[PDB]
Parts: sequence; C-alpha cells; structure tokens
Amino acid sequence: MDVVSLDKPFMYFEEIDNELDYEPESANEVAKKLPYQGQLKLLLGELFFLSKLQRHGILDGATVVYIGSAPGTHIRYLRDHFYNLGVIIKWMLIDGRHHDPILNGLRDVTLVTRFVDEEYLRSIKKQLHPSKIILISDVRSPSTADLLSNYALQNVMISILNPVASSLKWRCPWPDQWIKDFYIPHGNKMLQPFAPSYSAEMRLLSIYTGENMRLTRVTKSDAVNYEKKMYYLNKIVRNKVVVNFDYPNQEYDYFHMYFMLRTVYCNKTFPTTKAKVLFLQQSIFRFLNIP
Ligand SMILES: Nc1ncnc2c1ncn2[C@@H]1O[C@H](CSCC[C@H](N)C(=O)O)[C@@H](O)[C@H]1O
Repeated sequence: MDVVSLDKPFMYFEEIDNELDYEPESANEVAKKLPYQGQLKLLLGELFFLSKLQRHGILDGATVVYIGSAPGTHIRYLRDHFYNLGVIIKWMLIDGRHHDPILNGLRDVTLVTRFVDEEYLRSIKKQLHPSKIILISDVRSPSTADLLSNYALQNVMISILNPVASSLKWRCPWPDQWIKDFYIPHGNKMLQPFAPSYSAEMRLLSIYTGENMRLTRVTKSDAVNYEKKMYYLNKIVRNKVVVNFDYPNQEYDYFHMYFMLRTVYCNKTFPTTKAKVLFLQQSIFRFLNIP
C-alpha cells in the first residue's frame, strides 16, 4: 500500500511542491472511481467557494449567476444548504440544456434555457440591476481553440456582469497544442478533490475589490509547468493513504475533502471538526446517492 503522514493537503496549485513528466499512457487509466463523482467534485468546490464568500460577508442578498449549469443536480444541495442557513440568495441558472427537475418550483431559483453570448450577457446585466452578482461558470464546448474560446467568454462574463466574486472552470491547454498566449482573471487556483483521475482542471476563485480587473498572462512555458505539476499530483499525491488521518476513509481525496468541508457553516453545533465534516460528507453522499 501507498501509506504516508501528511499535515495538510495541497489546497492550491502553487502549493504543489513537485512535478513529473506526463505519461500519455495514463489516459487509458480509469478516470472515475465513484458514481456521480462529477456532481460531487462540483458540489465540494462550489460549497468551498460560497462558504468563503459567506465568511467575507458578501453572499447574503446576492444573485448567483451560474452559466453552464445543467443538469445541475448538485446545485439543489447547495441551494438547500444556504437557504436553510437563513442566507438570502437568488439563483439564476443558465444553460441551453435542460436542468434536473429537482430544481423546479423554488421561487428563489430561475432556470433559463439559453446559450449565452456577449449580447445576452448585457441583457441579463440590465435585468439583474441593481443586485450584486456572484458568477459561477462551468461552460464546456476540447481543442485548444475550444478552450481559448471558453476562457475568452468567461472574461466577457466578468467585464459585463461585473460580479463581486467569480468561480471559473480552469484548465490550461496542453503545451504540445499551444496556439497563443492568453490572459485569465487573477484568483486562487483551487484544487479539486474527486476530479477525474488525471484531470488538470481546477477552479479559479476571485473576489473583486474596487473597479479594477487584474489579469495574468499564460504562456506555453506555464502550460508545461501546469502539466508536470498536475501530473505529479494525480499520479502521486492523490494515490496516497494518509495514515495519520483519523477518518472512516483515509485516501487523499477524503483528506483534501475534509479540509474543504471544515470551512462550511452549519446550524448544528458540533463538539469537534471531525463531527461536523463527517456530518457534511454523510449528508452530501446521501443526497447524491453515493454509497
Ligand atoms: N454559452 C453557453 N451558455 C451556457 N451554457 C453553455 C454554454 N456553452 C456550453 N454550455 C454548457 O456547459 C455545460 C457543460 S457541463 C456543466 C455541468 C453543470 N455545471 C452541472 O453541475 O451539472 C453544458 O450543459 C453546456 O450546455
């Protein structure tokens, strides 16, 4: 077995302290070990993000605009969690595909069947005015060109929507498929527990202060670093059994998940953090119908 003692998990990309040459053969390796794992990946990252905002006092009274939201099953859980916490939030979920009917019939959530474009983004901005907007994006078209096209759209989402915070899908194009250097919003590169086995995808979390929009350039050399850093993490780190982690499941992803969940706010008072996390994970797995 691959056992080890770890103080804490890598929470952000910059924390990954090692790299490995990418082995293309790893693409034939099982990408998922859990059923509904995708929805789980999304629920943890999104719960983490919004909890951070709650912590900063900028969630209550906001309208969360989720683009690329369908089916969005896990969103129902997120909605219930803050709704039960007494937090006032309106959800506007936009996608051209149909949403899970469990999201239907809640006066606090509006489902929209539309593929967004710069034009539509301007109409929704005019219609949401003057509520504060929190943007979440999970759109997916992928070729490098598809990616650049998506990232280009996420930047327009922010310039037009002008949100107080944003969570964007972020995956650097592969270096051997480089096209042109580009810019992405500045934010923390939140690592995702339960992401596919060899995914290099992460979530870029940002809080906007003032009227400034800071961006950062990304070049092929960064793409090379992204590849090796994410390959070492997937191949090595995520395959670790944290023996000093006293929990029903000691695999890295559960260790990483514990750290995200311990930041979530509950109505129920617990004696320890282990008790709250166990509670949250239990609730989460039950909702997703995960064993
Ligand atoms: N311009 C656009 N506007 C809205 N949705 C878009 C889009 N381009 C791609 N998408 C959507 O991005 C989605 C990618 S899958 C997203 C899964 C979703 N976040 C959930 O939690 O299940 C697709 O449903 C797709 O229709």
